[PDB]
Amino acid sequence: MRGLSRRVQAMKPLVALTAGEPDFDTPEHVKEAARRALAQGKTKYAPPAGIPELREALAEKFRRENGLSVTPEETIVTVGGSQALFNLFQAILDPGDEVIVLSPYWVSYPEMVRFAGGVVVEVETLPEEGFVPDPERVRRAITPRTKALVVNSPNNPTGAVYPKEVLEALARLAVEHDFYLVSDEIYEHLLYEGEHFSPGRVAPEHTLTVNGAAKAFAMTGWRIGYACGPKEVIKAMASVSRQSTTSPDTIAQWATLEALTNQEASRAFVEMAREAYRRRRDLLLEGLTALGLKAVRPSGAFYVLMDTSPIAPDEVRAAERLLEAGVAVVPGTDFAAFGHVRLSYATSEENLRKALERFARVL
Amino acid sequence: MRGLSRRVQAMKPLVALTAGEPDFDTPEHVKEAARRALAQGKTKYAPPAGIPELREALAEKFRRENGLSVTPEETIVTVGGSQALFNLFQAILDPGDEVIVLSPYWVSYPEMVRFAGGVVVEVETLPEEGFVPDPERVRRAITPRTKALVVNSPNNPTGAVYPKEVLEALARLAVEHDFYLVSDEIYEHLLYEGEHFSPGRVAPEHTLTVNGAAKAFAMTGWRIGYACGPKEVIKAMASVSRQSTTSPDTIAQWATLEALTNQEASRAFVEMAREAYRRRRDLLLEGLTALGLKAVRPSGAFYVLMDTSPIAPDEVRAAERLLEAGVAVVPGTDFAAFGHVRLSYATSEENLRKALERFARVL
Ligand SMILES: *Cc1c(COP(=O)(O)O)cnc(C)c1O
Ligand SMILES: *Cc1c(COP(=O)(O)O)cnc(C)c1O
Repeated sequence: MRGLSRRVQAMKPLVALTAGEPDFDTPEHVKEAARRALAQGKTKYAPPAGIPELREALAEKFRRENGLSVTPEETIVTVGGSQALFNLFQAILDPGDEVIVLSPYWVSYPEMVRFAGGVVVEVETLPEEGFVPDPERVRRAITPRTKALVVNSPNNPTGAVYPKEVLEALARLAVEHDFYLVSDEIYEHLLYEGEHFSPGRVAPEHTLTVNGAAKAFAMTGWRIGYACGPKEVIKAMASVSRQSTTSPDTIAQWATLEALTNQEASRAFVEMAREAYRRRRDLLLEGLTALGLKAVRPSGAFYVLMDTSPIAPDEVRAAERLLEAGVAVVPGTDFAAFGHVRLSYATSEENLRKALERFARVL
Repeated sequence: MRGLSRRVQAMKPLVALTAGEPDFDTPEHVKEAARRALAQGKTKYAPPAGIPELREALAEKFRRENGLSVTPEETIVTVGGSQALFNLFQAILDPGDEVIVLSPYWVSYPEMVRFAGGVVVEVETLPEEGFVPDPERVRRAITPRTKALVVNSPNNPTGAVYPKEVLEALARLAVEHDFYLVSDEIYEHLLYEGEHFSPGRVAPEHTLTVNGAAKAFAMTGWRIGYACGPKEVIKAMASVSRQSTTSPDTIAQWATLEALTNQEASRAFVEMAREAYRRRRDLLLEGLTALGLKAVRPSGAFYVLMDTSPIAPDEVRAAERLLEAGVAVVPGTDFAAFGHVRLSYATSEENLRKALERFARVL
């Protein structure tokens, strides 16, 4: 023994509506590609930035679906979208550098930022404003130390989808003040209304687009993510991978290739899931409204932030009360969504009905 | 844009005998377990420290095969042995802390150490001493800033196997001076003569044992590693995983479980590979001797460090000459094995014969 490092010591330590992954299993066409890979002996080390075939397909995906002008060399395959974010912050942050985070935010953002020595500068997003950021508020938080701004749309945990105008405004601030715009787009296919716009169309040399197969193809356990952006940053990210994970699982990389190239089979899965989620969202929202429980209507992902005022004075107490009632929910504390609890509708309509029933018994 | 971080900027940028992975494909019993996992829908997120079933099997493995007294909670599954090492250094090193590394060393050790802010203190290992460390030399490099000492046996790239007495001496220094002993044991099953001793038997609260399925079961592309040691360090390591990779591939975790529980099928693979490697080693060594090329006889792994004095004045030039001759070798520069080139015998005997033929044409 000797002692743990400071960075590690500074880290923050029934019907369930807490899921952060699809209830659907990964589509058969992807499972098949994995089986073929095993049979073909695709079990050796892959390059740090990923199997070239995948990087090629990734360039086509970002260009075709997102309108991004990228080359295969400006693409990288990682161990989940989480490692894409982690490697990114390790590659661009020096201790002291600031990163603007829009609250409510995904729990992991501030963790990853601080682990690299960065300073988290939180900019609040309001319920009454539909949880869409106000570029003016963001403009006020910019300082000479600002290294990056994190944008996540469709958003976790709000479910909000930022309109193109806002995304363009934020991209302009990055160019204007010379910093990186980190765009987390993993929920792009879980969109019920509106359109998914990619900021990188506007500021390609400032934007690092993070995505992955996780939520879109029900591949959370496969651990395959991807990102694109300025070649020098992508290269730096591959360097961090070389010294940590070496490269993602080779079998999972070949399976993901199938998910991207077999557009027909994947499209069918995406449409099926989206329609299923939409039904669940509507069902949930109607029930909450009927009970007089406030919640901003989500347009993407499979989350809903519910105001817990009528349940208890704070999210923690509210989460406990609902637990007593037989409903597991995620308190919004760690998301900086105080007075709110996060509901996930990636479960059966039956479970959603049972939860609503319980909610009523609590009121 | 804005700029890359200092830590990333400070990173160091035909018959082939350069392989760092087995030429054998992963055994069918492991492939089967993976297929069953897919069929059973084991595709969701796993806990950060790994699937509990695997951690249980890991405790049995370290205890049964290595004589280590560990509990499942003092076990962790990572994305390759490389991430085990990476997370470890991120969890115990503060900028300035020193880490003793025995040269020749595996290229990645100093990279990972510096990335965490540590200082690499290199202690030389001599050819004439069979590349086995001298505890006295190691004792001289210890300072009040020493945080850890890295030991790798069987060794990459030397192939040396350290005798129990030496391992015990090094473990004693760690207790005596109060620092961590990092023992990289991934090549334990690729042993031709002698016995594999685990330092952790002597100093359990000072030793972090790193291992993995990579070289032993020809699973380099599956990316599954594991380690055991002091509960607080293991816990810290799981925390780094939570904020980076989340958890290793779920399918690969279930496949690895089979490799550890089906001792019969795995033992058979290990014995087959070991016998194949032994033959190749002997063949290679005889040929080198016949040509008058010096090389310390390896007892483990599948590497051989060859003295390039008769080929050229330095490894780089020697590597180039051999390349012209149609033989790809790894120059020992990055291993701190100057005047030497690293040969890998994880190929067919035919390719080894062809390489020897070429070597002759060069002399
Ligand atoms: C799922 C998710 C990610 C990345 O997930 P991986 O499972 O690691 O691919 C990143 N951000 C948010 C908001 C997510 O929901
Ligand atoms: C293979 C190896 C490792 C770890 O490899 P993984 O493929 O990441 O499990 C660590 N040290 C040495 C010397 C190795 O040869």
